[PDB]
Amino acid sequence: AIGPVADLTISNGAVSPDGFSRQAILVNDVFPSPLITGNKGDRFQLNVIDNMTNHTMLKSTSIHWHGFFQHGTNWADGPAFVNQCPISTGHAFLYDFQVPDQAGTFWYHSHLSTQYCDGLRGPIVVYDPNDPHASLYDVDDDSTVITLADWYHLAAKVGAPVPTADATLINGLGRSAATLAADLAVITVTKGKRYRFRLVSLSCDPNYTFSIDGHSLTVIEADSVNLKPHTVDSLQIFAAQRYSFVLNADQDVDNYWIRALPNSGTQNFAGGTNSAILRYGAAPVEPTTSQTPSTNPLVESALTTLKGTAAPGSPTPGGVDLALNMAFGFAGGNFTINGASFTPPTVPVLLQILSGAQSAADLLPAGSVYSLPANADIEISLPATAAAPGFPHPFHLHGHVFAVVRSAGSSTYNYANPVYRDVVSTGAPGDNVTIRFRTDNPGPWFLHCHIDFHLEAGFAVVMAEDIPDVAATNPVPQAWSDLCPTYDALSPDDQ
Ligand SMILES: *[C@@H]1O[C@H](CO)[C@@H](O[C@@H]2O[C@H](CO)[C@@H](O)[C@H](O)[C@H]2NC(C)=O)[C@H](O)[C@H]1NC(C)=O
Ligand SMILES: *[C@@H]1O[C@H](CO)[C@@H](O[C@@H]2O[C@H](CO)[C@@H](O)[C@H](O)[C@H]2NC(C)=O)[C@H](O)[C@H]1NC(C)=O
Ligand SMILES: OC[C@H]1O[C@@H](O)[C@@H](O)[C@@H](O)[C@@H]1O
Ligand SMILES: [Cu+2]
Ligand SMILES: [Cu+2]
Ligand SMILES: [Cu+2]
Repeated sequence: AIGPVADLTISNGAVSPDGFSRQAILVNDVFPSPLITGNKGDRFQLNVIDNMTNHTMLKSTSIHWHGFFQHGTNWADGPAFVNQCPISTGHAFLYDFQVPDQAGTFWYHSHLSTQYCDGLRGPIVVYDPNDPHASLYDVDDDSTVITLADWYHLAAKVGAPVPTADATLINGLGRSAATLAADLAVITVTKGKRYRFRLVSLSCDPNYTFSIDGHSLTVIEADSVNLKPHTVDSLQIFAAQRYSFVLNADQDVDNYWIRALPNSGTQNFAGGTNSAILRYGAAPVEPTTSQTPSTNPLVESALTTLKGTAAPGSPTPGGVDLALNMAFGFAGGNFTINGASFTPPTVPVLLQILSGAQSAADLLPAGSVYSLPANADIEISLPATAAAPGFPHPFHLHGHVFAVVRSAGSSTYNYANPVYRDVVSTGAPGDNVTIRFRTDNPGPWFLHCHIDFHLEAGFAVVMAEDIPDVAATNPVPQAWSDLCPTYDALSPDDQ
């Protein structure tokens, strides 16, 4: 509804998405954060005005525009102390980037510590006027965006270091155990019409098993990548993933439960928990529909891209320029990858590079940075392990889409027409989720666990892609160059 040129004013205030009042983060004076829209190829100019006054939730901020490649604008990507120093309170900062060659469903969120769980997270849609799937539906608009989120009665820094959610919010509304009368979200449809629903996980932690009673879902886009249509009766969506699906409103006029079962916390629907309403003329009451067993669940390995794009490289293990293996571990309240835990360096990784760092051994933090050759194919395997609790861990690679040559719960490799996405579950112990991508994008890019409570615990690495070309490819605006001095002048209590 706003965008692609717009102000985003960040402030604190009370919210009660589940009928419980708590302090949170507001964006343009609303919770949940508003939807931003634009079209394929557009210039986005989003002026993030930081007016937050609460240090427990951090007065500083940084926004990541999730899914966008940010080619030439690595400075605008969002990660605190990788791509910028945070915006300090009482200051504004403009993210000015372009979206060539990308269309689909995205989201924005704070990429500073675990701040996005406190409410700074909203959907984004980039419309394609020549969408390959335009003819599959009649309605695609603001009312067809569906967001899922985890919600906590105690703030990120206040509750447990890995808290259990009190509520699942669908379009920013849901019920908790003790607010079973709280307003549910209503998604309205007219019989005979076909809907492009755009489902985005704003989750800080849980994955949801998503279904709609009595309806099938035709999946046509995954993480901003066009798919071949693939009809399922349920899907597991992980933190930060998006799916577009077509729903044909061809059932009896009625109310139907929209369901989102989290993999932890309250794992049922008693009293309308973890649920929203699909309303056809139907009575303005709750659904009384029954969940039938899922007989045709989404399987990631059975998805493919619309074009049938092959994976980069030659169809064999290690058949690439550089293959890397990320071994997960956990020691001392810290997650590790190849023995190293991520602690945000004081000089942002991009700034280190611009300032003359030439290699990964130069780059801080030590052991957390990987140099990547220019214009190459890369293969990364992320084998799951019990040695890193709270699996399955979804990983996200910034500045890039990747081929999922191997998925969780699959034994097979697919080099010929694998799905392409940007957030992938690494699965349960025994899996070896494996991805490949092209180094077509000079700059430092976070690769990390998108469960945010684990990202605090350092479950992250940085891909330092084409170091020699980072400065030339990524000219930075003077406002970017003023972020660090301004942030370093702040006292800890104002951070
Ligand atoms: C700033 O935000 C924090 C974190 O949300 C608020 O923390 C609350 O602290 C009170 C009083 O100590 C507790 O009873 C609440 O349970 C906390 N809320 C949450 C969500 O954890 C704090 O109130 C905020 N500061 C101001 C001035 O509003
Ligand atoms: C997960 O997959 C990776 C990549 O195939 C495996 O790493 C390779 O292991 C073989 C045999 O030990 C070696 O030839 C290579 O050096 C490894 N490739 C690297 C490091 O890039 C890894 O062992 C697999 N893990 C599990 C648990 O199956
Ligand atoms: O920090 C949480 C605190 O919040 C207060 O409002 C009360 O609910 C206390 O029981 C609790 O200790
Ligand atoms: Cu993200
Ligand atoms: Cu994790
Ligand atoms: Cu990230």
